[PDB]
Amino acid sequence: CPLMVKVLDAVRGSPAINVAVHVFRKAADDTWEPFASGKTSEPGELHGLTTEEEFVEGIYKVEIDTKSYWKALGISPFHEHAEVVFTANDSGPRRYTIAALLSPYSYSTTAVVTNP
Amino acid sequence: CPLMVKVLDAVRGSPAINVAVHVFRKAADDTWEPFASGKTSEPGELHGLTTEEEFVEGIYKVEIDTKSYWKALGISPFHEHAEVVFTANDSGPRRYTIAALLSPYSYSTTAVVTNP
Amino acid sequence: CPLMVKVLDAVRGSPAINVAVHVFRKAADDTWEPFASGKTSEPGELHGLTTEEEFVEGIYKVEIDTKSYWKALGISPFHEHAEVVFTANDSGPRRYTIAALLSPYSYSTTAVVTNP
Amino acid sequence: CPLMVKVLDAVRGSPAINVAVHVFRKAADDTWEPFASGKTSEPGELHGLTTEEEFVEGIYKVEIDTKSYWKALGISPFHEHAEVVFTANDSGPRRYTIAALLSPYSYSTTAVVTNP
Repeated sequence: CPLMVKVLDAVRGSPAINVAVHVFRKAADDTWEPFASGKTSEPGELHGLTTEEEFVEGIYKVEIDTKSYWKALGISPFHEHAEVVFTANDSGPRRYTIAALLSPYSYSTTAVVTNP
Repeated sequence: CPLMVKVLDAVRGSPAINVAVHVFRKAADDTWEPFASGKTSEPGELHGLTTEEEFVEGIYKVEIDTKSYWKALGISPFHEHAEVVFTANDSGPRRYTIAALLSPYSYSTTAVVTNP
Repeated sequence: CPLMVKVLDAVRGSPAINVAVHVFRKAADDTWEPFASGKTSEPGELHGLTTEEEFVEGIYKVEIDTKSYWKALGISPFHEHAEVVFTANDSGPRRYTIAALLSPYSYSTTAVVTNP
Repeated sequence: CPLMVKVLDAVRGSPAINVAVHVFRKAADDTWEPFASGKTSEPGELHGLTTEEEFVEGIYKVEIDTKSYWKALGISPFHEHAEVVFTANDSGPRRYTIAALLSPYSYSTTAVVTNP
């Protein structure tokens, strides 16, 4: 799986379940084109977004719908989403894990990048 | 000054100096309009972005040019920039500090929202 | 595995390998007694520290030897270690993941706690 | 003032007020001696812990009483306290700010070390 997203809730100390994730790829005309999307599972993970064939070099944006997650738990959070923007595969295929650690008024995001 | 940006470098343990920051506001046509911008100071802060009169309710995006910062230090970074997206909400008086803590392959952002 | 430790390097965007970890349990005389220890593997994880039988209720300290890790990579970091202190199992057996995200001058640590 | 402590609340997006902080210094006998302590102010800061004369090289531990803070807000926390352990090193003039960003099941700490 060349691209995986993992989301944790720092308030509950638990995986963040049912978080919507939207992935875009910058097109030739400099617009963000839809690339893939899904929702995190019970372990807070989203697998199967793409394939090694489809995940070509480019600039990608992973949008994590944090505001919807918190609202559904009764919290009015600060951020609309978390938006992770990066160049991928520009030195050959890599495996990317995009992790996010959520609080109502703060988040961190980390990339773990390995060579298959 | 209702909006301040603070940036810290987690590798050197220092304010992040000369970091470009761009602020956008979503217009009624649903595109991002340039709103304010600048470069952080020696203390890692950017003051004077806006005024109370101009900083009306709306959806804002703060774009911190992290990649250029790391490149200047010779450290290979992951992200193109850090992006902070939020709604400003009048609810009594408020001051917003958007803080960012930078590492090459990870960042955290926190909103500190206070009443003077 | 009732207790797992996971360590990531925020500078390289990689698991932190060969990080020493020492776990203590507060004894009746209020001293920290050695409980378990090990080193992280290639995926940045340390499994097999304890068993459900041995991991009784108590106050535990997980010491992560961050300074030794960074020094071996040519970085003189700020902290001696990271020290994670918590009560465990006080409402029945749980599974605990203690994660740490390392930079030379800053770290975060998160607990993910699940009910078997 | 060569040592300051700053604490932020990532759930409320605010300084963390009335947080107890204890500072210890390792003695020649290798035990932790009380050094300074206090409670954070409205701005989430604790100033006046020590002086240049007293803050000599050595190993220090800053203990932030996070559990009591969360309990006061009615939020179940994971950690007993946050612990920051470091060596102070004369290497030209220096000021140390120990920052902590708190969530119930996660915290980050950063050292910001500057020359006035």
